[PDB]
Amino acid sequence: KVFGRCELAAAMKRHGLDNYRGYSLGNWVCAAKFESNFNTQATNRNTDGSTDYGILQINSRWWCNDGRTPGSRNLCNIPCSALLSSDITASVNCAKKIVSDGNGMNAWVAWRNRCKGTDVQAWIRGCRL
Ligand SMILES: [Cl-]
Ligand SMILES: [Cl-]
Ligand SMILES: [Cl-]
Ligand SMILES: [Cl-]
Ligand code: NA
Ligand code: NA
Ligand code: NA
Ligand code: NA
Ligand code: NA
Ligand code: NA
Ligand code: NA
Ligand code: NA
Repeated sequence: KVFGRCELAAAMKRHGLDNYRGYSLGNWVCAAKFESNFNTQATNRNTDGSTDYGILQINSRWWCNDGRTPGSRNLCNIPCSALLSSDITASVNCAKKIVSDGNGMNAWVAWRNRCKGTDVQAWIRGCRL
């Protein structure tokens, strides 16, 4: 599923991301835009053989099982395919674990390079939340 901006913002808010660990909703929407272009089915292979999955491009090296990332962990205890669902629950729940792990949203390289320090509220402007 490819979400619209406000549609995803609303879904993220319902799933508890608004100000989760101090990150306002615009941060999460901005991250999703640059990570996946709001597409729940997005996958991208990393140089190390791991793969990033879903709206927040969650990495198989640490967070989910895809059966083809040798020596990896599955810290969210989920198959990576669950991260591609039209239902974002699995992605949100796993993102909460990631963002709580010490480095905050710096886990998402696109967030660090493209969202951090920017007017992230613009991503939710005009949305009936
Ligand atoms: Cl915001
Ligand atoms: Cl990740
Ligand atoms: Cl694996
Ligand atoms: Cl933080
Ligand atoms: Na689609
Ligand atoms: Na914070
Ligand atoms: Na993609
Ligand atoms: Na894909
Ligand atoms: Na992989
Ligand atoms: Na997803
Ligand atoms: Na995801
Ligand atoms: Na795994």
